[PDB]
Amino acid sequence: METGDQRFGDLVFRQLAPNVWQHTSYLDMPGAVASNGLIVRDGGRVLVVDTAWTNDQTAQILNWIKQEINLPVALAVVTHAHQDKMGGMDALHAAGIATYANALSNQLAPQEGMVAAQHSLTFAANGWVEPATAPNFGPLKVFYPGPGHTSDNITVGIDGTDIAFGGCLIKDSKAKSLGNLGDADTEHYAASARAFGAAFPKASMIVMSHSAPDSRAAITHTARMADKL
Ligand SMILES: [Cl-]
Ligand SMILES: [Cl-]
Ligand SMILES: [Cl-]
Ligand SMILES: [Cl-]
Ligand SMILES: [Zn+2]
Ligand SMILES: [Zn+2]
Repeated sequence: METGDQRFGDLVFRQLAPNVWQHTSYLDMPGAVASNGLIVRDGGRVLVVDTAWTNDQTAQILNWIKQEINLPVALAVVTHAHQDKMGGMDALHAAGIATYANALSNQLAPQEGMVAAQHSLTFAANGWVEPATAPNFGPLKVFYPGPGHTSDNITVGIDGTDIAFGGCLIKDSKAKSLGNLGDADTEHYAASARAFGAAFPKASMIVMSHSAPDSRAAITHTARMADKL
């Protein structure tokens, strides 16, 4: 934790920009494993990227938003069908928040014992989201970079900031490994990491699932590790 970080229950929140916060929840393994997502203010509403590991943690995220921002959550986008990104879907739905995910994530979620988002995003051949499937997304720019950490992983740039969110695709610049590769596409991983970089070429702060925000060297280090697969 750095000066400025707010502890809220077992969750941590860090302001990254005037309208952007990182939310961090932890899965105790019998050490603790962090998972990061984003909260974005867009005028009189809030937008959320990824849930926490569990429903209770995700409800705590909503409680923090209520206390610190006091604006309604318009929608949440979840970036692939693993527990750290969709483990709290039920809490979003109980709150009446519209949820969005890659159509493939929604198709895979039941096979991971999880609940699909209520709306499906689809993507063009170059990876950009089809606009009709992402209505009223404000500053969220959703990009599917290709298979990598999983076949369904998506990424999100925040328009009007220098922030882009790589999810579990991107590792930090001093990472020793690519994290969990159990569902990974080792053939296409490097190209997908680089496609993420090319989609958001002016983002200087890269946010990822399991490390603190890093420079663009997170993207290049990840791609270089993936070259070795
Ligand atoms: Cl700031
Ligand atoms: Cl296209
Ligand atoms: Cl990972
Ligand atoms: Cl950009
Ligand atoms: Zn994952
Ligand atoms: Zn992950």
